[PDB]
Amino acid sequence: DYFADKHLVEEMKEQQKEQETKINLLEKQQKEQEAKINLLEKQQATIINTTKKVTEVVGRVERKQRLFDYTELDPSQTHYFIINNGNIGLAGRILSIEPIDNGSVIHLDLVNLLSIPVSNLAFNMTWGTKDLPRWKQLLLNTKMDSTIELLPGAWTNVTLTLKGVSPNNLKYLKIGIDMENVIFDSI
Amino acid sequence: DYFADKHLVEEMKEQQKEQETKINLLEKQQKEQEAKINLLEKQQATIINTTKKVTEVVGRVERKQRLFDYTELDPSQTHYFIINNGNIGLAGRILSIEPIDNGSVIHLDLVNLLSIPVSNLAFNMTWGTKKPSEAKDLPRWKQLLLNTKMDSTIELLPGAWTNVTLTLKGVSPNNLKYLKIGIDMENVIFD
Amino acid sequence: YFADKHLVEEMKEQQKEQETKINLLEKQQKEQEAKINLLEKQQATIINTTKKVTEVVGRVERKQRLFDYTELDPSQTHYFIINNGNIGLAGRILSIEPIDNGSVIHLDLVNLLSIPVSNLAFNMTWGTKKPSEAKDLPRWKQLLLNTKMDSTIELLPGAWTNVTLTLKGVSPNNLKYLKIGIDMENVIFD
Repeated sequence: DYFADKHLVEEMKEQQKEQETKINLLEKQQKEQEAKINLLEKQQATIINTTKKVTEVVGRVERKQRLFDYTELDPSQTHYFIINNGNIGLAGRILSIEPIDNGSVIHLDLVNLLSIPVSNLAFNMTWGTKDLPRWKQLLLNTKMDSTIELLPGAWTNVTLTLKGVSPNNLKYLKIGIDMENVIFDSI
Repeated sequence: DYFADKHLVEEMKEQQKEQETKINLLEKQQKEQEAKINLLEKQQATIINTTKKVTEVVGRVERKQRLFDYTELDPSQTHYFIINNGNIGLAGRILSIEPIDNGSVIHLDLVNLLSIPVSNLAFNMTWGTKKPSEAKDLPRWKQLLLNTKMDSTIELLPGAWTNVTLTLKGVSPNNLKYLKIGIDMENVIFD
Repeated sequence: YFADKHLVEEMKEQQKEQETKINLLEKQQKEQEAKINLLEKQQATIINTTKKVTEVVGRVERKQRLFDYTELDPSQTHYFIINNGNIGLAGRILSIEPIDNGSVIHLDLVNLLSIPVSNLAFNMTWGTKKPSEAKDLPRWKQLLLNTKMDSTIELLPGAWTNVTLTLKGVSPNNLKYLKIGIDMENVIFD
């Protein structure tokens, strides 16, 4: 009763053997999983980096594409400017800004850069001061339809009435072209 | 005998201690791998989101670039159109769409928007039925599209509306709702 | 001579505990295997999407490049166009001549617009041929020469006008790269 049964210990040895095999398989599978995991990590880093690069490039391109959607300027510090939507090219020269009942009035000359006339252009305009959300809420906007005839190479007089802002506060202007009713001839 | 041998039991105990070591190692490794897997899953969710956004932006930007490559229109719902590739600017006005044997003929005027004459322009043209509104219908539609290159020795003087005829076989006027037209610049001459 | 009973009892207990631990570890191994499979598949998909995206972005970049400036090999080019989205110019190279410590490009420029433009400035970079290999680029760039040509040239609409570009540091036969762009600061429209 001080000592152990031989057969019981034999069974123990067999069990220890089976455990040995199991432990082996576990170690092996563990190495496999380690490899796969490392591979996954590195691939992920690569993806994140490449994505980073792509977003930067695409941001630059978007930024440059903005130039065809509209023209932004400070009418207090600009004489000549250009409006180009990829179809119609116009040049503008600001003659003067004058106060009129509640707001400002921009007198300017517009000129059709093309070889054929363009008529009945409409202008999308937003204006204000030189911030992000309220400065955007403090911007007024409108679409000016026109019957203006722009003959090729001819500086033509145009008046932009902008209510709500005095001349000395008028330091922001975003202007774009609406081509809904455009006719490529004399009106 | 009837009892277990001492030495054999010592051997077994030693192998058991060894097994204890290996087991402890396996547990530790299992835990760290668990942690790594967690991280990988979270990071993957983020990656899926971010990639979705990126694809979204790239799509728009690339679409915007297509406006200079060629001009797309429904000739049945269009009078004026513009072709501009960054070098040559042309305007066009559709006078009429006429039926021929198994096709349509478009009579139009083209005009050079620039200040110097351009000559020997070639036109890449693709035409057919209306552009399908669903993405799954795209490949079949593309396979059904008709294409050709119109070589013209037409000289376009600055500002002068000039008569041009596009013969498009394969599609009747009432089915002709897609026209894609671009400029080939290989043999273009400025003067 | 004989093994101790107590020691053996202890050994059986510990062996049983080992058995439980091993079972748990096998279970966890299965779970981890499944999760790893998921991760691998999703990541293959992602890698594909990313590959396509980079592919597209490349062509986009190399296209906005054409609005940014005009790149050419003046030894292989007669006619060319410069267009920054506002001003359109057409150029024809008449000759390239060697001068003191460089080359001179005689060319005709013509304003593609309907109004005259004046006081154009030109940003110019020039040098030896742009190499095909992409690894050679960062070194080839270092060796490029640059300058800004300020002008009082009046470009009337549709009128081919003589312009001379003096480019020091490179002989005519070695002048195979010219990058030219428009500076718009002092542009006057008369």
